[PDB]
Amino acid sequence: STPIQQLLEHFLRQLQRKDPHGFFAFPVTDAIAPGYSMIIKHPMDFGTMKDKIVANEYKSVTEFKADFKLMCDNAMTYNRPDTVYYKLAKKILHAGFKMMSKERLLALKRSM
Amino acid sequence: STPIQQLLEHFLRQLQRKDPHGFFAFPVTDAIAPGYSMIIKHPMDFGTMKDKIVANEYKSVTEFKADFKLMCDNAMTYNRPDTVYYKLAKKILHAGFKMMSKERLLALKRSMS
Ligand SMILES: CCOC(=O)Nc1cc(-c2ccc(C)c(NS(C)(=O)=O)c2)nn2c(C)nnc12
Repeated sequence: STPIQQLLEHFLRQLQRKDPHGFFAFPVTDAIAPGYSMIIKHPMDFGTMKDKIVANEYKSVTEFKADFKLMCDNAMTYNRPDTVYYKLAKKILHAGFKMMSKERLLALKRSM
Repeated sequence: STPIQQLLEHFLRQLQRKDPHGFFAFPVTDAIAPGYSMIIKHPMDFGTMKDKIVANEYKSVTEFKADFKLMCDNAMTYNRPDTVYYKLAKKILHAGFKMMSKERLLALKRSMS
């Protein structure tokens, strides 16, 4: 790996740790979630994010964060507020954005 | 746990792969190298650097690079130029400052958005 791949893999691992049951690990299928592919036109999941890291497709932590935000947003859009998926998405969106906050990235940038 | 620790571990693994015989793995003893402590007053080795990462004692990649350079510099100071230890220290020093150069660090710094 390159260093940037290492940093992204670290963040991804930290995020995945917040999803022990692997809800966000792979794309949501219509067989599990009726209408999903019509409601969510921009699907995303941690597997796809890993693959983009491996294929070296991310230029920046901002790009990585945007895919994470999309993933959580999709879950909060498709699922009703009282569901496990909505509540978990909400919790991890906020936690992940704190973990990768502008301030934390600035201190990391300083430490080089 | 933590981004800096992961990055330093990455650099450290890549450097240690260039020392297959493990000459730099642990502190050099006077038993191994006579008179070593009489000459080298600020010893360093990969083991100590690893412990420092794990204990999160490195606050910058600069602190890290300086320890690495000290390690190599010690080997070139104690051993003569036609020895395996001097030659390897020179080789790995060059390798490390290529890997952890300002150019390469700027590219990473930029990737932190
Ligand atoms: C006049 C003879 O001079 C020397 O023997 N010099 C040096 C010797 C070795 C060395 C040998 C054997 C072994 C097994 C190891 N590995 S270790 C320290 O973990 O036990 C290291 N490292 N070294 C380093 C660095 N810098 N100088 C030397």
